[PDB]
Amino acid sequence: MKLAILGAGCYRTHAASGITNFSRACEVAEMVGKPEIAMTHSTITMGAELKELAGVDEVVVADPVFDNQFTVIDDFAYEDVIEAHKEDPEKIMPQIREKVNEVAKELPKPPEGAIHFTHPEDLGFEITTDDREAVADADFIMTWFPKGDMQPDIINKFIDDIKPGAIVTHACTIPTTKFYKIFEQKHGDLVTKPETLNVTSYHPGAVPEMKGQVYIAEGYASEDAIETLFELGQKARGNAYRLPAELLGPVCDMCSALTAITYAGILSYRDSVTQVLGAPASFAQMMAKESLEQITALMEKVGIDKMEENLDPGALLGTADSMNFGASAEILPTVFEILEKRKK
Amino acid sequence: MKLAILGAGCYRTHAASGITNFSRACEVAEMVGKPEIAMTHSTITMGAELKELAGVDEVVVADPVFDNQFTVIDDFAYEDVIEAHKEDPEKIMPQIREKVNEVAKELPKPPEGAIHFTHPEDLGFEITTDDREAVADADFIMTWFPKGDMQPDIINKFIDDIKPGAIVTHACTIPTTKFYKIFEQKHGDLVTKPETLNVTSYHPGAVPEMKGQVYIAEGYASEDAIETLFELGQKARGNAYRLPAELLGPVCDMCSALTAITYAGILSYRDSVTQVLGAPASFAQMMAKESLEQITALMEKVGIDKMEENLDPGALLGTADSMNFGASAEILPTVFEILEKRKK
Repeated sequence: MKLAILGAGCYRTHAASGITNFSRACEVAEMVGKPEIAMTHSTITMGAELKELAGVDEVVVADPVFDNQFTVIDDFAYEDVIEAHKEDPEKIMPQIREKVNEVAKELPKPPEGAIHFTHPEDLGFEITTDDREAVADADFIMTWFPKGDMQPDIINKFIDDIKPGAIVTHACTIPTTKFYKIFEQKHGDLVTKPETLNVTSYHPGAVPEMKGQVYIAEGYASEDAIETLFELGQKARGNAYRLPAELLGPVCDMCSALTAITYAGILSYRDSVTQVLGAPASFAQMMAKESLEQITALMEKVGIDKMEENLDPGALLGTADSMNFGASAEILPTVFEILEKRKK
Repeated sequence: MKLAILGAGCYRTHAASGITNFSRACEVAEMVGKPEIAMTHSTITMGAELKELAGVDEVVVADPVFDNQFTVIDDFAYEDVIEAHKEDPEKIMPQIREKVNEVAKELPKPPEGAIHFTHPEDLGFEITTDDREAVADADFIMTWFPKGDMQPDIINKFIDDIKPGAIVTHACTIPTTKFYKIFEQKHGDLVTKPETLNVTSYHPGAVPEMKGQVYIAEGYASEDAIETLFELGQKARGNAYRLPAELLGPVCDMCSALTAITYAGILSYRDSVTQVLGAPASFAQMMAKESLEQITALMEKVGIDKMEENLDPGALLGTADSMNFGASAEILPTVFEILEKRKK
């Protein structure tokens, strides 16, 4: 199956963040004993995984940057990086970052400049400048395009070259429904039938070189297409998650912390109800619905910053404490610590 | 002013639950040196507070139960109760539950049979059997009616006797909107003028005799009417919380645990965003809304019992960890242990 990767990505914002490392990239590099996989990033990391771990032998990378200022930082040896990542990545990341921040200071933004440490070339990938030729006959198209208004412009350039049935993916720079509407703009043509395309995500939920995980949005691709990506992703990335398109941002964006907290609440609360009060799940659901809609409606009504003025966080200490049993007892005591600090 | 207490309560369901005690009732007994207050429950405990701590000079309790099987269990001297509660309430509570449970297996439900340990008469309370008489010129009507479709029937008897602008309250046996709608049914009358009534709540959020707290629903009363009820509750119950009626159930009922967990989540999450990222509150609220709504939409779509089949609880571990800072650091590590356990 031919994989066309569209967008090689740039490292600058990984370095500038100050909190990324190469720990996944190092893990695969060792699995397959190819040290140069160790400092791959973004789409190049995920491409090595697909080729080396998931039997995907035909990989093309396309990016206009290859014919511009594609810069390869050779200052650091693969081996020292692998070595450092066994005990503490921080023995080496500070200087990797400084070196990149310095190169990035003067270097144009991607599609004109991009910063890597290992050429995709060196991993047996076809490299090209022409998106149209990359996608010709491609069964899996991985897009990795910049945020905002350029994505439809990038995409309409090659859309009619995408073979019917293809799997076409996006990552963190666009929401799925926005990505989908681009292909939708082209429904009606009978020569291409983009209506047959399987649109979804291959979202790392983090810089891929740091973490083995991928997030696959459901709602637009076929069952078969997402089962296919999920197997491929499990294998290549180590950890795959198949979830509805409408939870992609809630799970992957910086609201993830609130999503995690409240999903934990829900599961804990549900269990303490079913398992210790013997109720059917619908009883727990009904209560949970009202509780979630009402706290949410309060936040919308007065402002997130003004909730305490309207509902004294201490109001909950005298009622919820008698629910402090079963699964809920895992979370409730920490919650009590927070509300007690915060009361009027 | 005049407080009309409508319903004396029965102890049987407090005993039957096996988790209540008299620890508030005891507290106020010692604050005013009347040991007989130690073994009040329900509406009688709260009436002692408003008379003896808030300076409510005049109290009527109405209940058809007084002309029937109003049984005062005299077995236990207030003194062993008071003493027991100073150290450990469980040294005595079990035999009290035993005695109540016994004499309650055979005794008619309330309005026909009711169990108490101190007669309202001994507290210098006016006792009556006629609601209409109890409410004449009463400024604060505290209702304490059974759950179900008798509440309208009960209220439709004295509705035309309630003086204009009166405070009218409810507790755990009816939601405020449902309470309101009963008075609604008379909103045409020029003589009654029920349009002028200040409908709210005086909800304990637990058995009154165990905890000093009250919960006051906003939305139907005037601002001054809720203000003055708040002052009274403050002094009478020890802790008062005034909140929107839409939140009464989410806060006081079985779902309290979830409302607590998620409210904690919201506050920590917001704080970490404004104080650490330096973004306006509106940014956090925008994120929080999508997160709350989507996780709730999911529960509703697949069933609270099937969520994990659709969104792997481990999906949140590789994304939410990057939000582990500021106030969210107080709660996220606990959340991580819960998700970790439940992951597919």
